[PDB]
Amino acid sequence: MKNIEKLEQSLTYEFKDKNLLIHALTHKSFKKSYNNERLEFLGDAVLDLVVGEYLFHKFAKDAEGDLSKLRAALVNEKSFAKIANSLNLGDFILMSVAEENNGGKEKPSILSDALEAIIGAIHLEAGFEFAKTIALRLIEKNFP
Amino acid sequence: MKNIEKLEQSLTYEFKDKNLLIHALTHKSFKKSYNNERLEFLGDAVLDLVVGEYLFHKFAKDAEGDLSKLRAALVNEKSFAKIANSLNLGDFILMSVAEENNGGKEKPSILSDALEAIIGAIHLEAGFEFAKTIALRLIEKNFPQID
Repeated sequence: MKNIEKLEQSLTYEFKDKNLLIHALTHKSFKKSYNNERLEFLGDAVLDLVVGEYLFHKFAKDAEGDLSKLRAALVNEKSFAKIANSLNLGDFILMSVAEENNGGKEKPSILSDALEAIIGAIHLEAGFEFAKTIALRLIEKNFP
Repeated sequence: MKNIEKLEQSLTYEFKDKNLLIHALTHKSFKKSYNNERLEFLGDAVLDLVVGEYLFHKFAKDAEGDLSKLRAALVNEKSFAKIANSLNLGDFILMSVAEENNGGKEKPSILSDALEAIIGAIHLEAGFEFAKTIALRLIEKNFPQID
């Protein structure tokens, strides 16, 4: 994949298995029996823990507060698509010609899914703590 | 608390800070401004990842399958209430006299929340991989798959 090195610089994480990252960037329309849906499923749960944990510590000395609402605001499709657009994910997602023609590169659900899949892939290769640091930095940079 | 050593052996984990386990075991009815609600919130998320990951690997070769639905089947109130009872958490949970008279020790939501807060406590004290090992062990012991 061309310019993939630039995605890695943006994340500050370089994959040991480049095919894992490619897997994460493969939209379901692209190739039969090979896509990011499962990595997205895992990534979603990783981010739920990254964000829930961050909120538990940051709002610890405050009995008032709905951490669930605070989390939902941070991990929803719109926020994740914004983070993904900051990484120019649209340029790296592999999808069919027809899906590109259908505006697949800016679909927030496609962008959001791919970000989640990248975080799940980092968790698999480097572990939760490493994925957490990468995710928290992306969140910080987009929602100071 | 009394018999706390029995719960630690059922869990196969000994807390460095005993007060954190007590906190996970403290129902919202017991003492003002001190309960296990935040730890339940944290543990629920820990459990979602532990089960999500277990499922990801288990069904890696099945193109067919709604992992989200299968996870819910594993982490719902009824499943956690069952794991909780295999730990006798009902004997350890701290709750007001009135709540205990209202059948609190057997309420599946109370049992479930306490389990989650405990897993959340472990994650906080020992890190995710450790919480994972404890959790996967508890799930396998209560719901062995076939195999």
